[PDB]
Order: sequence, then structure tokens, then C-alpha cells
Amino acid sequence: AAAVIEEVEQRFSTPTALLRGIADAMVEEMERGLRADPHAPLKMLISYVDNLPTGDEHGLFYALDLGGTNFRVIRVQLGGREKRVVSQQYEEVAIPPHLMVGTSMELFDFIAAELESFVKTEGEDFHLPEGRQRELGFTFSFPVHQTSISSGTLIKWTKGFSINGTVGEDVVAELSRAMERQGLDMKVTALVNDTVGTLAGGRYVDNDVAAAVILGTGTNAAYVEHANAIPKWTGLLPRSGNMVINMEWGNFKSERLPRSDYDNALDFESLNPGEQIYEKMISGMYLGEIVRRILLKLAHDASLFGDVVPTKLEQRFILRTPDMSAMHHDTSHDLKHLGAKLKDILGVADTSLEARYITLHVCDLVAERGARLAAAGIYGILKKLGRDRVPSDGSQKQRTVIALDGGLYEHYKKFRTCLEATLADLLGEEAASSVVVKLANDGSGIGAALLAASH
Repeated sequence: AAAVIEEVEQRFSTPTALLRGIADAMVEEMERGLRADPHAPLKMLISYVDNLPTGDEHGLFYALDLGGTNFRVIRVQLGGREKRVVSQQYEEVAIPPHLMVGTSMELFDFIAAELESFVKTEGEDFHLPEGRQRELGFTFSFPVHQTSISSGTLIKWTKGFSINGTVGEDVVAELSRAMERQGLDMKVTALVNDTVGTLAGGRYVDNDVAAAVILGTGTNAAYVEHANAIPKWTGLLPRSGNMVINMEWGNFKSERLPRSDYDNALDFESLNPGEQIYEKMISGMYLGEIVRRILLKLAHDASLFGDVVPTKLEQRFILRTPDMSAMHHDTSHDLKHLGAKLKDILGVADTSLEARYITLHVCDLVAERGARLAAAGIYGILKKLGRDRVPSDGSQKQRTVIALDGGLYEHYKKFRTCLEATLADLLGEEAASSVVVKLANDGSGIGAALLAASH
């Protein structure tokens, strides 16, 4: 006894042919979210961003990022095409728990007051003297019905917030009135989702950015779509420009996604069980939880470490994805950090080489399945734009950049390498040379570049 791995080694396996089927399903759900719907799991929301930053922007621009327990306030100083971002700084403020459960004016008074506190600590930072009006880009990480570039009504509070207020009302107006009470003179020129602001930041740096992907806590993707047509917005009457689409692709589901019982079990116990399926297979919030469950089966019906049912190994969330990445990367001949990381997060006395390497093999598949499935989505978006094949001739002069972000891409080397090598096999040798995957570092933060782009 026994090899319980081989079942795993195949319920997770993503051969290129399956990756091709999943991308077509993604392309197919993207056409459904743009129609729409009627039940499309990809909301494929219009962002009302049809003009992206170019690089020739000048002046001071601010940004607010309300993402959860913490919010960040950003100011950058732009200096044109030559110097580009010539200055930038930012503070980060944690929301008191009494404010995330209070009233609406209470939270936004605190937010707006903290911002203006930060507004009058400038440099070095400067805009046309004086008594010009500052303009800020607002990244608001809650569900919103977008009604314009700089407006949108809250659908429902989430992620730790039960506030009496907002919710049907324009969250941008909510911020404006709060700022006046502090009393700040600032115009909110754009209301963005963290993924849209990632694409905008990437575009400002490289003109060929057409999409952006976050592989962090969660997963999402935005991309530039031909206006005529997104038929629910045109092409009757036509527009003839483009329009950035916030996909909300974490809720993508397909019977082709290679799930297993650990995924269904993680779903059975999740706080939204059948929603965000693709997300629970790719994102960081779950990769370690998956390698945790695969280790338990080896810890309760296998077994992995001797004749004992390890301790806190039976707890949810106990093995974080950063903790799983540290193990995966152990290149010692004996796997000592891998082994002397098992001893910490669980712990577990004397893990052996067969127990250490099998664990190295477990992380080797959970991460491989996520990175390969994420390259199938990226491949699906590329298809949607017709950038997955080459033309008669030009090699597609307008090359395609995909701006990536998120701690998973940015801090899990075997994930990013696996992702960019899988996308290259999906695209061919020809078309691969025409598609670049590029790190685009702070999206929810800039944000501000998208602010410069709109007056």
C-alpha cells in the first residue's frame, strides 16, 4: 500500500486538447455575457472605459482604493512621454471594525477625511498652481451597476461590510458628499474595478496591452473589446471604437473544468458553493487548501507520515498558498525546507524523503492545474480578439501584451513559468512570438493613470 496519487495525477491532468476545449467554452461564455444573457455566468460588464492612458499625460493625479479592511490612497506625478511617472507615494489606512458595520456616512466620512489628511502632506508633488481641482480615480471592490465612467450604484455590500447605506445609490456620489464634509475639493473622474485599473496601468506603459489578468487572492480578467459589437450596448447604432470589459471570470464554469472530489468538497464547504468555480481552482485563496486536502486523504486513508493522523493538518485554511509555494521551491537534495516547513505549519516531527518528495509532487500538480487552466482562459480571451492565429502577413504588427498582476503570478515562479509555457503551447510557435505576458504591478492603485486619462 499504496498509490492514491495516480487518481490525482489524472483528475487534475490538463492535456492541451482539454485546454483547447475549455478556451472555446470561455470564448462561448464571453459571447453570452455580451448579449445578454440570459443566464451567462460571465457578467462581462461594461466598464465605460473606452479611452485608456497613452503615456503623454502630465500632472498630479490621485487614487483611492477601497478593497476591504484596508484602503490605500495614491498620488502620482506624471511628466509626459519622456519621464512618465516622475513621482509617486501612498499611505495605507486600516478601517476600524466599528466603521464597517455602521452607517454609510460614517465609513465614507472616515475614508474621505483620511484622504484629505493625506492630501495636505504633499511634495514635490504638484499641479498647476493653484486651486486647480484634484482628480482621483476610485477603485471600489464591491459589486456595482456601472452607469458611467465615474458613477455606479452598489448592488450589495460584501467581504466584511454590513453597512446601512449606499446600495442603490451611486457610491461615487457617496464619496463626493463625504469629501465636501471634510472639506475636500476633489473630483472623482473614474470608478474602476481592480482589473480594469490593471489594464489601464499596463496600457500606459505598453501600447499593446489588450487584456489584464489578476492571479492573486481571487482571479479576474479585463480586456479590450470591439464596440460594434457588444450588442447589449451597440451595434445598433454602431460606435466603432472599443470598450474595456470587466469579465468577472472567476464565476466561469464548464463541465470541462477538470474537477475532483477535493474541489467539490472545498465547494461543499465554501461560503458560496456553486458560484466562483473557476476561481476555486486557480486563485491563491484555495491552492494550498487543495494541497491540504490531498494530503489528508494521505493522512486519514493512506498513509503519508507513519501510522499517525497528523494534528492541525485537519484544519481548514491552515496551509496558505504562500506556505505551499515555499515548499514547492525547495531545491535541496533532501528537501529540508520542505520538510522543515511541514514541521511548522502542522507540525509533524520527522517527515521522510518519500513523504517529503510525494508532498513535493502534490504541490507540483495543484499548481500545474491552476497555471494551465489560467493559460486556457488567457487563450480564450486571445481567441475572442482574434489574436490567437497569424494573418496573411505582418506577424500582427499590433502585437499582444497581456498585463498580469497578483501575488500568485508575482511570487510563485513555477506557477508563472508553467502559465506562460502553457499559453505558448496553446498558441503555436508562430503566434506565441506575437503574444507577451508582462507584469503590471499595481492595478487597484492606478487607477490614477486612468484618472489622468479622463481630464
